[PDB]
Amino acid sequence: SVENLFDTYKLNDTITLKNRILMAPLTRCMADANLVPTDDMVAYYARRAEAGLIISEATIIRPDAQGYPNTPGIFTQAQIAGWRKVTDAVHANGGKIFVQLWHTGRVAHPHFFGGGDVLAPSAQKIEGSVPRMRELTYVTPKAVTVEDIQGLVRDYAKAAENVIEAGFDGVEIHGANGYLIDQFLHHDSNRRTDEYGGTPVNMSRFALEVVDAIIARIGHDRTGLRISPGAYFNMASDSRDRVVFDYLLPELEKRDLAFVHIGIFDDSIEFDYLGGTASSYVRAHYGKTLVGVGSYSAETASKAIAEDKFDLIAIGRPFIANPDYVAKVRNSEELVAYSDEMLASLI
Ligand SMILES: Cc1cc2nc3c(=O)[nH]c(=O)nc-3n(C[C@H](O)[C@H](O)[C@H](O)COP(=O)(O)O)c2cc1C
Ligand SMILES: Cc1ccc(O)cc1
Ligand SMILES: Cc1ccc(O)cc1
Ligand SMILES: Cc1ccc(O)cc1
Ligand SMILES: Cc1ccc(O)cc1
Ligand SMILES: Cc1ccc(O)cc1
Ligand SMILES: Cc1ccc(O)cc1
Repeated sequence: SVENLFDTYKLNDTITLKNRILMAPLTRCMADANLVPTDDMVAYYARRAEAGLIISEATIIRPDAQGYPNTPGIFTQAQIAGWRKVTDAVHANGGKIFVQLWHTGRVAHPHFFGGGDVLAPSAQKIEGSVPRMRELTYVTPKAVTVEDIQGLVRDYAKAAENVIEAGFDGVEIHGANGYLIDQFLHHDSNRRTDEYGGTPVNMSRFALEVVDAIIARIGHDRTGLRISPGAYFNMASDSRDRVVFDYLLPELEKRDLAFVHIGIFDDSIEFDYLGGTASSYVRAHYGKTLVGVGSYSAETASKAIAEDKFDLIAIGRPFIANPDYVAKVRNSEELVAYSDEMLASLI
């Protein structure tokens, strides 16, 4: 039985979720070429509004954030208007939705923004090329200056202000999976020797500046953050990264966020440097609402939540395979298994 998944969950004084099930953020690359959400995306999200909370696909904050084709933005008026169609439709169906705000950092590709500079904490190139694209080889990033950093914080904040007009309930800051914010938090990507590098305090500075700037625009109750304390998504591991997160997590607790959300693919994996699973590490170092994710079934998520391992469950691949995920779980019905072939269709 997975009855506890259907518990009402009060995130805070501003937001109460009708159940504990989140739709995980899932990049689909189906926006129009000007990165405006389509009416097909409106339908896609609307039919998943039985989720207690939808986290949108990663949504870019400005042009040099783009690393994959046709990923939506939220920096133009047209993009804002497209998103407002999405959020209105979700709300009309009794749902709630946060936008996931993205900058890909060194994982951006200049093909998408007219040959400009790829930006990152340090000039450390990742291996390879953009998935499902013809020969878009990753390039050496420019190490951002302090002025670049100030502009990036400004642009995260502006994107968050835009979320109000776009009608979202809030923002999940994409601090995970080796993208820009996560690049500051890990030693592979952050080799800086200024006030943004070296020490746990310095390496956490960019993340906390973005969190605080966004809180200043939309409030702590409407602000969540995804993190990846481990590596292994466009990120080489480093035994020193854990102490960054040991510092960051209590600092985040001070902000009384809507939630912290782990960004991994299989939470059954034990990470050497975290002394165990990602969720158990975060749970040991962070005492507020926590969203677990990664290869959970409704049954294993329910048990984890009953065991106080985390509070909310994000479901990704099954939500692609099963738009009616929540109803099927509610009715104890068979779920279709996900396959990558499903990514070709937006349903
Ligand atoms: C096709 C695909 C796209 C994804 N896009 C995002 C994304 O935009 N932002 C994000 O933080 N995670 C992204 N993820 C990670 C998922 O949010 C989730 O953490 C992962 O799929 C594990 O959960 P699951 O086992 O329930 O699918 C993506 C995963 C997949 C498979
Ligand atoms: C779903 C997807 C994600 C990335 C990409 O480059 C292409 C397709
Ligand atoms: C002007 C300036 C400010 C900070 C810094 O780290 C370098 C230069
Ligand atoms: C993000 C947001 C949405 C509504 C609102 O009233 C304030 C902020
Ligand atoms: C394709 C993708 C995009 C973002 C992310 O965090 C994970 C996977
Ligand atoms: C009044 C208010 C409440 C929540 C919030 O995020 C912003 C403003
Ligand atoms: C990043 C990714 C994409 C597809 C997939 O099936 C797993 C992981």
